[PDB]
Amino acid sequence: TTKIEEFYAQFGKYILLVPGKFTGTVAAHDLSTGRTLAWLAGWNYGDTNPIMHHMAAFPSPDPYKGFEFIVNTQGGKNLFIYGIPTTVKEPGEGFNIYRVRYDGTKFNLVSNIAEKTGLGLGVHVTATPDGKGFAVADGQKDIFAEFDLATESVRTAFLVDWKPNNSDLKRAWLEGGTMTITRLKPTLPGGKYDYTGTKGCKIDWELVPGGELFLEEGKVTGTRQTNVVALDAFVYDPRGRWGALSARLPGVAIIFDRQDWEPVVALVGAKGEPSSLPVKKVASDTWEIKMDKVVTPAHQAGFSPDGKNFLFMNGVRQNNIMVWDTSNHADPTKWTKKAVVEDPGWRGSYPNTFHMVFTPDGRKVYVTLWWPSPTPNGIAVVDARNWKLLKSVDIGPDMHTLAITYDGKYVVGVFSGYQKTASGIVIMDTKSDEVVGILPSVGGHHDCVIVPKTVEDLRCSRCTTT
Amino acid sequence: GHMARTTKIEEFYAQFGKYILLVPGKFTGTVAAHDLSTGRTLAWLAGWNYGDTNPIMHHMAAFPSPDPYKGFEFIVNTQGGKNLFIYGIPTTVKEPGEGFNIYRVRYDGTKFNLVSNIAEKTGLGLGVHVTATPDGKGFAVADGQKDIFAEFDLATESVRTAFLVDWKPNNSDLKRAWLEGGTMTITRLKPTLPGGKYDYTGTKGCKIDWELVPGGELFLEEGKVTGTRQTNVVALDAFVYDPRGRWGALSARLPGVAIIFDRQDWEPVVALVGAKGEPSSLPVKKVASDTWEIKMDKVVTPAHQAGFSPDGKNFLFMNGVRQNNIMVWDTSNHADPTKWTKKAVVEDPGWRGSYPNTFHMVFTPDGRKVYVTLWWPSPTPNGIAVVDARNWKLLKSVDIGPDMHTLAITYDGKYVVGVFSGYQKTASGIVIMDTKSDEVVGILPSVGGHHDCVIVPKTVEDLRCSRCTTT
Ligand SMILES: N#C[Se-]
Ligand SMILES: [Cu+2]
Ligand SMILES: [Cu+2]
Ligand SMILES: [Cu+2]
Ligand SMILES: [Cu+2]
Ligand SMILES: [Cu+2]
Ligand SMILES: [Cu+2]
Ligand SMILES: [Cu+2]
Ligand code: NA
Ligand SMILES: [Se]
Repeated sequence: TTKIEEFYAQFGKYILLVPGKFTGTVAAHDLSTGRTLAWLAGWNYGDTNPIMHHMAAFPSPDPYKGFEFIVNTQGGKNLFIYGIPTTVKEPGEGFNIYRVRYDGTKFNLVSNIAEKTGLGLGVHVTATPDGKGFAVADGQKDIFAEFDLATESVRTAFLVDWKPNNSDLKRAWLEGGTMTITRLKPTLPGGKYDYTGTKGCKIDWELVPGGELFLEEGKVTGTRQTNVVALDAFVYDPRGRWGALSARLPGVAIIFDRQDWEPVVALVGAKGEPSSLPVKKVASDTWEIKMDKVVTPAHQAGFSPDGKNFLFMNGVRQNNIMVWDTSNHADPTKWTKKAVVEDPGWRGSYPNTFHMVFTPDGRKVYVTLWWPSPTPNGIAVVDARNWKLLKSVDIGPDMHTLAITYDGKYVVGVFSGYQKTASGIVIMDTKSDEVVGILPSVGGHHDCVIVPKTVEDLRCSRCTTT
Repeated sequence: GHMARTTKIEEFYAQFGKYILLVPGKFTGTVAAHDLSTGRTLAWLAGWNYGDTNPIMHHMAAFPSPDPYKGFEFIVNTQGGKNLFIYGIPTTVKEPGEGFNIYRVRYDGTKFNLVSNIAEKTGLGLGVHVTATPDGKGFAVADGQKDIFAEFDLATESVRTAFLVDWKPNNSDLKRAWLEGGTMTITRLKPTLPGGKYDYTGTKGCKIDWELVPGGELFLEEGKVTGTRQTNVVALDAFVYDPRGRWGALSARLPGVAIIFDRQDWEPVVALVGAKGEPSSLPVKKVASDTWEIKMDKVVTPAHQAGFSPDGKNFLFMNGVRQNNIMVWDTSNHADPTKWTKKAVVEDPGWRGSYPNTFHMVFTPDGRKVYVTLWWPSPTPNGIAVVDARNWKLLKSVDIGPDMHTLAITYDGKYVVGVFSGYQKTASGIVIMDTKSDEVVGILPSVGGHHDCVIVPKTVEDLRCSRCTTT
């Protein structure tokens, strides 16, 4: 009695790319036909702990004929944080960064940029606005780098360290401290860094949502637990020049000048705190930020497509969407707080607002509402002119990332079952803000992207927000 | 006017009723259950998370559950060793994991739980077809590198019987080792290790270093498959069950024979010979208390997929490559399989080349139609043949996509659900066909290399058209 053709025909020709987290795979699906075009399983290549984590794809003149993307993995004890009763004793080290190319037929594993450069980074991957480079951060090592895609080389890498005012773990961020940013230099032959695999870790796994409390309460193992800032992502100003490096635990977004590779200002997420803190150069490769206190952690961070707003989602101790007027492209030290999105139903850690996507016209922003089991996770729909919550919709357990078709007609999200229960791809019509359907997905995905065609598409892909 | 309005998927899924589709992923290393009523994947498990470093998740069968949404159980097995190297994935792994695990998995209404590894306990590492017994209380696994099969008790996870099958070729030259006939020996095995354990863990016992891939039976003849006992292979595939009980048929790809076993005294009783123009059957000769022989003057063609119809009165065996057809026997004589005779053969002019191979199947519960996949190597689209299972006449053939494997059917008979698998590298999907109109109603995405799929049954009557009666 009913065929699926009319459901798929509504979407136009877009390709959804997903990593699978504990499944270990990456896959591209054709939204016009329902077919999985291609997939790749990391363990087939001898990666024994292929926790396929974050990714971003580059503009392709015709994604159907071919496209390329970066996907990274985590490793070590990250295998142990989702309650899977595995007896594995010595997990694969992980922290790979894979370049993958779809050739119209299959995926090709082109290179391991982590092996090539020495930097093993496991958290967010983002494409630069020109589609010619990409960044990866890691929140266990607190390093990030920007890479040149053509030469697979490091343009810059930085370490970020916390020196707490109070050495007591419970009080290590609340009572403030000094954040030190160091521009790194390779230490090994051939210009290679020494951070492959688990090397450089301050803590033995990435913090989960609300994890900051777990860290403070001594539930996370590691050799440098009070020196962690939990770098998350380096998201890009669509107008060029600037990138914002999110630091979860101090709740700061450090803005970098990508032309001379120095930090220029620190935005402070918490409501009631100043717009920003100055960055002080104290040696030729070293800068500091002094914080008397840290009111709350923050996590999701991103620019609107026009680059004139920057968002940072405060979580745990405060719970809201902080908005800065970044319309002055010349000078980020003048970026200032302009609005905060709040709701009576949003307090403390959950929901955690931890991924977003804007409409291409910048009218609305869709934001994930994450909770631990068993509260239903969903999508919040925010008016992004007036900065007000419009609507919330329940989807399924453990909601992760949101992408948008480049015509702005459909949001496409993924939920991931905490790596063990229900999972799926969800598609929401941006006119009605109603779910039109869910497709099956064998994935624990913490990411998803729609393969972009132009640099303009990146403005609402994995470049400007995570 | 092509984009006049939004469409919701609800009506599409509502038509299927409450059925749960399970799939293994071959090179993806996963198993997953999908709720056809909502589109949601209820749960999945990735073998590598548990320390299985070569989880080639190959075949599975599920047991009847009074409410699959609240819980069910299934068996899925794996291959291992150099099987990782045979689908053109350019991995540089040097020493792949041993594999050949047989995992018992239970869905608890929320997640899958790995309950046990039957292969570790019994010492039988077997990596080809898994089939549920008709009572839903046991299962069989066969392996086509080691040429062994066993039936297991589910409750005790113990081995009820295991047999080796070996080939002694009349002509010792690989190229003619089957064509010119030979003797097949069937041996009832006895465990050799303490704890009543067999000595066939991992790759141990393999005659060839990797499986004969779909369509690839004759690669061994051509010198393309390495191994220590190359010309002694029969490539056992499946033990499929008579739904009337007592009998099971053991398929042996390279001799193109199905050996009928009596499950009540564990002895083979007759060998059905697949090839068109050859006799319906050959006798089995007992030559020692634990040993039987079948003698063949020639082997005309290999064969692969096999099954009984739901009523048990027809048995099908698919000849492939040197002939592509569906061979059908009249099995209506439940008392004596030595009287089972060929009664029809489905052929088609479009099937005269090397490919397509008539491949996996599923019958309608009422027995009136059987659906049979049509396999080809890249790049020809694979499809589904709709066969009239009363007159034994091809009715229709529909193109689906690359590397089509198994078919399942909702148990009210209304939809066939199949999987295609991209040769572990290109397009993959779940395909759903309406059995009233025999049209494809849609494809859903699938991250899978699946060579199997089942819909979780509620009763032993449902097993008559699940992974029990046919592959
Ligand atoms: N039997 C198989 Se693919
Ligand atoms: Cu993040
Ligand atoms: Cu996420
Ligand atoms: Cu994540
Ligand atoms: Cu139109
Ligand atoms: Cu088979
Ligand atoms: Cu198959
Ligand atoms: Cu197979
Ligand atoms: Na190491
Ligand atoms: Se995430």
